[PDB]
Amino acid sequence: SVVVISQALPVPTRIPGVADLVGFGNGGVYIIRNSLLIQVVKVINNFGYDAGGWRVEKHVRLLADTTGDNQSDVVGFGENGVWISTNNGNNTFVDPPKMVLANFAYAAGGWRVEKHIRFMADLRKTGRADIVGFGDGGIYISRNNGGGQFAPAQLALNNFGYAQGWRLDRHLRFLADVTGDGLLDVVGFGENQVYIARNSGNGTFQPAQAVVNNFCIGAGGWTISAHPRVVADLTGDRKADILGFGVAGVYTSLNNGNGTFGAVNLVLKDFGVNSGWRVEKHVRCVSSLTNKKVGDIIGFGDAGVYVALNNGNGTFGPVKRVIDNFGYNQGWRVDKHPRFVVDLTGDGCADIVGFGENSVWACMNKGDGTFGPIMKLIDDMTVSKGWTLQKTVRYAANLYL
Ligand SMILES: [Ca+2]
Ligand SMILES: [Ca+2]
Ligand SMILES: [Cl-]
Repeated sequence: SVVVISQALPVPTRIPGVADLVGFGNGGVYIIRNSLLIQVVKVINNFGYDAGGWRVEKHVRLLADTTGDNQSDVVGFGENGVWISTNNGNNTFVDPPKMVLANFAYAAGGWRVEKHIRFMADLRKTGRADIVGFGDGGIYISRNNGGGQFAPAQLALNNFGYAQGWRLDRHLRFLADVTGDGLLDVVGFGENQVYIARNSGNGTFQPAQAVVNNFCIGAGGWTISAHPRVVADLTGDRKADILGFGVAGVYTSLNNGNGTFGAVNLVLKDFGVNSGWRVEKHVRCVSSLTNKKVGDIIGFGDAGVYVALNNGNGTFGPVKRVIDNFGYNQGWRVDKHPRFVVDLTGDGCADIVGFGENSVWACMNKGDGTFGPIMKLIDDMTVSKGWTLQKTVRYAANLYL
């Protein structure tokens, strides 16, 4: 499906695609290129816990194409500014990184991981990722003007900021195209309403408008600790819908096609609190698993991975356990073992990857939402090889096409 940026998954992956694995480890940045040779390559002696002083609680580390050549660069929101290591095209990156803007940082603009959100996104159809932050006064953007030149930060909209009452412990903020013009709009699950703000394509967003009185902490009792929510295309028209894992199960509100939204319906009595799903034990994702290229539901539960396939119209088929692994009963832990649903094979049907206690493992989609056997990738980038979730960042990312 289509480009959505969320707090949980700030580095989108392509469908179809052959995603790479990237690790910000103790010693710097390491990649596992998706290829016939599976190996770890150290590419930058920076952006690491010891190699550079990078901290999850102070800094943000992402991958984004900042030049327009469809190669992803490493972008870090560091201590005193934004630092970028560009992709050299050959599984190497520039080192040291370049400081492109003294803003959006812990000691340049007072940015705080616990109050603010920092993304990279092509907001103006230039082919290059601009810097986008949900800061104190609103949403701020720094335009990527090319050749590493980022312009001084401009206020894009005086909303969705900490000053307006937006809180990471209560609310959710996304970027997603809800209108179909290819521009990423803001979607914010506020106190009482889901709000959208249309991207005008010029570095600003239009005034926020409420679309749904549900999916929020004050409207339906949706909490961060218990009820995950996503935005995703559930019908194939490339416009994002709203999906939440609530108490009884999965609730949706479908986009009418113009950024207006339908009623909230319970579409599947599974994957919710009443079926025993718990944010601290389980992982719940929406990704395309089939040739319909719509959002299907994937849950890493107790006994393994469970999937319900979208019929193509936002209704769902039966829940099936597709692999007896990657689950809580197999020792997988949200606090220790990152798990992703991403295309690793290029067929457009997302696959599973997880960074286990000892090894990285994958399980490949057969093409129809059913899965093959578990496969070992490599014995690195794991707990026992010195990667603790709290001192490292790991992503699936398309470094190259
Ligand atoms: Ca749009
Ligand atoms: Ca695949
Ligand atoms: Cl710095």
